[PDB]
Amino acid sequence: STPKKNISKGAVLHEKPMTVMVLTATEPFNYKEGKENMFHATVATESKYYRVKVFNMDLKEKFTENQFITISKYFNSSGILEINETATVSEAAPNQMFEVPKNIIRSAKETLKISKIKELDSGTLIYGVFAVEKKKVNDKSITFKIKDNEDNIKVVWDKEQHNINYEKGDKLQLFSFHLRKGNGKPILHSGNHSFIKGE
Amino acid sequence: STPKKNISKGAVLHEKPMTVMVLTATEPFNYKEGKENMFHATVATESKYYRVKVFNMDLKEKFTENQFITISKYFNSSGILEINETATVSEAAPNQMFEVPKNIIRSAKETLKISKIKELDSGTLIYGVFAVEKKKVNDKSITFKIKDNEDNIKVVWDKEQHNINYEKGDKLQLFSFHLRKGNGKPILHSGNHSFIKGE
DNA sequence: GCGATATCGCT
DNA sequence: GCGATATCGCTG
DNA sequence: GCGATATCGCT
DNA sequence: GCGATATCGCT
DNA sequence: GCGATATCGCTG
DNA sequence: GCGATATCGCT
Repeated sequence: STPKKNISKGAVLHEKPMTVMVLTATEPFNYKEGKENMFHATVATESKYYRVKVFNMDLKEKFTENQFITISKYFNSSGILEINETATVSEAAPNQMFEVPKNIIRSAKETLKISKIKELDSGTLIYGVFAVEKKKVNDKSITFKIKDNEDNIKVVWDKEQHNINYEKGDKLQLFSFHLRKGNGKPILHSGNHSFIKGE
Repeated sequence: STPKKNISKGAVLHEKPMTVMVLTATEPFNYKEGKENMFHATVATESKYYRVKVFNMDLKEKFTENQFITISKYFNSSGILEINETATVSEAAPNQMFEVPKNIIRSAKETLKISKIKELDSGTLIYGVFAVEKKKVNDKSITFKIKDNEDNIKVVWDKEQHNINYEKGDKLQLFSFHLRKGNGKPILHSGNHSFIKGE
């Protein structure tokens, strides 16, 4: 539809094919409100793991746990792969397949300590699974609090009301949330691509 | 709506107010088919006369024979004033009014000889009043021929079917037509802003 | 077999 | 085909 | 856009 | 008297 | 506010 | 866009 369409500001295009194994992917959902579906994915190589944002819905079938794929003309914004109709995505050839270390996989399912998160620069993109607290409904928002035990952080959802909690004691899983500090006590804020659900 | 909106490629913006008397103006009509009304006007100063294209319909009332106006932030493309919502157009102050020579006025109602027209570079914009010949209807066009007596030139209308002829022996008046030469015998071709009517 | 249209190139 | 003009997307 | 040449199409 | 929203600046 | 990306408008 | 501060508004 357009070369950089749906791509983040300043993302760098990556030329050469890279082959990865899919760990994880979410349902497509909706943003830029009402237009623009996308979905979230985690993939790995032998060396490292990447978080992915997928703007071309045709790719949804290629993204399934443990499936190997080859990507080219994708975009990297600050370490997060972004992918749209401009990229080519193939089912990988066996010769291109490889082993993926337990470490890497452990490492890519792993969630930071709220303590450690708070030492991070403003605007940092946060992902993780968290225990939850009392929510709220506000004319135009929703409010959480989540526990690492050793915190303690508030979470602000600015988007819209659909999803599933989940009868509270269900835990809470976060994609692409924005760290905000300022003068106040810091919080995690919803963003373009933000996604929450029960784990 | 947009600074250069409806303005011709490479038109230069004119900063300082200029004061002119309206000789002539046409009804608004329609182009870029179905969108984009505009209208044609002839105006003069003491020194010279200009052909004008007016894309802001609010200006229609300001343009009436013999009325003096002040224009600023208008555009000149190859000697043809172009005017849109970006320009300012005021009813002129009497101190700004002036005399307009018979010569200039004669000169701006005046039509070239088809002979002399044909020595002109391709793509030149032609205006004039002309005697007419047998027409045609073609699936997607209309064809004329017009006489200066000493020519002899064909005319091609690519636009659409509304206007008034006029029971042939009515004469024919042309705004902003394109001279086309090439290998063939030359012709006058309809364009974006082209307009024909009976005089 | 001519004129009316469609394609090219870049304007 | 390609530069000019308008809209999009939010550092270091 | 638009002008020029290349092709279409009635007959 | 706090949190939820609206505005600013430029990102 | 402003540079980057996409669409607009057709020399010399 | 988005983060930060400035203002709104229930009570």
